[PDB]
Amino acid sequence: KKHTGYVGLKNQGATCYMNSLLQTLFFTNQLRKAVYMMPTEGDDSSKSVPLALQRVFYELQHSDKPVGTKKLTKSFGWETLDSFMQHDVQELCRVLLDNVENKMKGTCVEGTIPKLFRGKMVSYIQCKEVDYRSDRREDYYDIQLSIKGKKNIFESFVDYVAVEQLDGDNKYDAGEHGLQEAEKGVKFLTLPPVLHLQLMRFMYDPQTDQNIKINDRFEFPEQLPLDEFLQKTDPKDPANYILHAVLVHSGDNHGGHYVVYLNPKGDGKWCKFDDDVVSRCTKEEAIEHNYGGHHCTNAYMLVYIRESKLSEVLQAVTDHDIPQQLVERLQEEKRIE
Amino acid sequence: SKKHTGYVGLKNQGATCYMNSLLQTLFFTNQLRKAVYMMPTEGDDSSKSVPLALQRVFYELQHSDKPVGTKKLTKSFGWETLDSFMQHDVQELCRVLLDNVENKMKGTCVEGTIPKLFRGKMVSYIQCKEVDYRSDRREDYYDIQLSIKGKKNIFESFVDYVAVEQLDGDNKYDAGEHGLQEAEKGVKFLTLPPVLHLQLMRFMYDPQTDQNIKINDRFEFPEQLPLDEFLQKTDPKDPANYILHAVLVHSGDNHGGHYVVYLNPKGDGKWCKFDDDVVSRCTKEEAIEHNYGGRHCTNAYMLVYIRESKLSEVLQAVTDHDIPQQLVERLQEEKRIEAQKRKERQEHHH
Ligand SMILES: C[C@H](CC(=O)N1CCC(O)(Cn2cnc(NCCN3CCCC3)cc2=O)CC1)c1ccccc1
Ligand SMILES: C[C@H](CC(=O)N1CCC(O)(Cn2cnc(NCCN3CCCC3)cc2=O)CC1)c1ccccc1
Repeated sequence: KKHTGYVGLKNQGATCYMNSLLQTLFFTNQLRKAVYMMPTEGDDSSKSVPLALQRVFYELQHSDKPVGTKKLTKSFGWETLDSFMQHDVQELCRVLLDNVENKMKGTCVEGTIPKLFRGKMVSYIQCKEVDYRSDRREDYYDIQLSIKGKKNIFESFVDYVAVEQLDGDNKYDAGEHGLQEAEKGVKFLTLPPVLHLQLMRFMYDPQTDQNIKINDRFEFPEQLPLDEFLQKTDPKDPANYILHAVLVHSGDNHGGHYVVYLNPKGDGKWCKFDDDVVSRCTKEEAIEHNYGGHHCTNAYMLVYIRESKLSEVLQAVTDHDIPQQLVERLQEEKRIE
Repeated sequence: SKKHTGYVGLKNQGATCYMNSLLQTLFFTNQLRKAVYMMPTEGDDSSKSVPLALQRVFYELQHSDKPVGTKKLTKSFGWETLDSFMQHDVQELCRVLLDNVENKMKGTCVEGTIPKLFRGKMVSYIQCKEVDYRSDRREDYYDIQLSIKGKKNIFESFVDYVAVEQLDGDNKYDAGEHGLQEAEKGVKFLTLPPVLHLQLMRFMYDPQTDQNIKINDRFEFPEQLPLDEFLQKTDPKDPANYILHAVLVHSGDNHGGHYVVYLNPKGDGKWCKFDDDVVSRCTKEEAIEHNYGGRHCTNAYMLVYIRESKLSEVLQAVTDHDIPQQLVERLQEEKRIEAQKRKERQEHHH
């Protein structure tokens, strides 16, 4: 890792978006710190996702060589192309974040995943004719944005919190209060320190009974203000977000080219992670070059960090953060391996 | 206010002398503070546990906007009167505190933090000149006591620290079955730790007045302290270059004098004066030269240096994530119980 200071993951033909996601998660320093601190001494090295994740993260930080993922893929049972083909990227993220979240429960680092990744939203129904609502709170770890017909992220959030009028034919059934003229919608209460946006390029096609990739132009900013999509905003902490990672795909199928762009320290110093090969690149290469347009190349997932949280999220990782139990277990594995 | 400097003070609660100064010093040893928050004080008594009590002080220092109290802390290690403080040099309290938490860290993810941060290695020797005999005693140290009497600066104290003493004449060395021998006695530094705690020995027994008195002679200490020359063997990759982190100061002639501490917590030459509740930004000159000394009785008695190669690890940033929710909930719980004791104690009395 001589040129950038960052090491690659081995090209695995069978794993598609995984390398891109693992880098993105590794560079979420506070998650990596939590993960290192997880107590995993009495686990099976084949089968535990936490332990496999510790290994990958450890090796990504310390190895001079491209890091392998086979024990990781083994641990969560996605050991073939087909597993990746049948899951959106956020579902893999959930497989990973969920395993480590619930292993952190009752530990010194409990509550770290939700503190980093969990925002809150309400799905509401509001009858305009009589005062009956149906406010429904709900946690989220990621947001799936519509890009079809949308110029940019801003327009996707507008659409995301757009008002559907429930009138005439499709009035809201209030059950005991009958049919009601209402408006349906979603409001954000909070946005987390680390904001995972998936761009919904893969859409079902009635004409061919299949998912197809939309390669249309869709713009995302380096700096993303989000106060206007919140219910109540905070004066001391505006929802101003900083672009941290761009997960990119070239082509129209799972055999295409998966890379990830990252500015790991949050300083606009961008790197391209193309499996084992990691190289410095321009902001333009990481950002505008991946807006897409009409086999070719665009973003399908973005990671933003809340600007007020950058120093927490991207806290430097120190030897303190890796317990010797962990250093030694991983040494002992390599001892046999 | 914490609003001026970003740092909060410790309450002035009776005469605990040098404690507040030492507490702030240890708090801004970030790596230590992180380890402390990590100690499994799950079912510790709050009145008895020094580890828990320290976690409370460090936590309140990191989050309180008001001055932080130390009464449960003083109670936990049993120093509740002026005499407890008068019968201990500053390093003795530090040892009590570091040893408690060092022991509480045993079998935890943060075991060996205390020695990693504070433990250096030395050898004291006696070599016979005329005969082939040598006693060597390897020892760990967590602090160093420097002689200032007739020393201009730290460099001179260190020279004197490793100076060879000729055992000849009347005070010959007893070499066992070699009889008395001309010997020479000395101390060698093998290693210098990442955090270097230097006490300046201004408090010395005075025969004529049969008491310890404070010596207020001028004694100079650098911002940047090179120590390679005092190592038995140097390291080409990691020279013993030190950075002044803190200057613990005293004003007056006895334990009822004034204790403050100067600290540039980030190790960036940006200094604040910590005077109990009142923390204020100050000049580098107020911190360093103005505490050289030389009735002027305001001067440094203890210095904290951090090795330059370790600075960013010792002073690594502390965030909310470095405090387990379990600890935060536990310290909230103690606050409620103490709030209730305020009411309970007042009902008995009124
Ligand atoms: C052909 C590849 C397949 C792929 O690796 N991935 C599938 C799509 C991907 O998950 C991003 N994304 C995530 N959730 C979406 N939700 C709506 C549609 N899905 C629901 C069921 C399956 C499709 C839609 C979407 O687009 C990224 C990984 C691709 C498609 C589109 C963009 C890039 C690459
Ligand atoms: C009057 C105060 C008392 C005080 O709070 N302290 C006593 C001395 C202090 O502990 C620093 N220091 C530490 N180990 C020393 N060792 C030799 C003398 N001691 C041996 C047993 C007791 C005296 C000598 C010394 O000087 C700092 C706190 C004072 C005296 C001198 C400088 C500053 C303040």
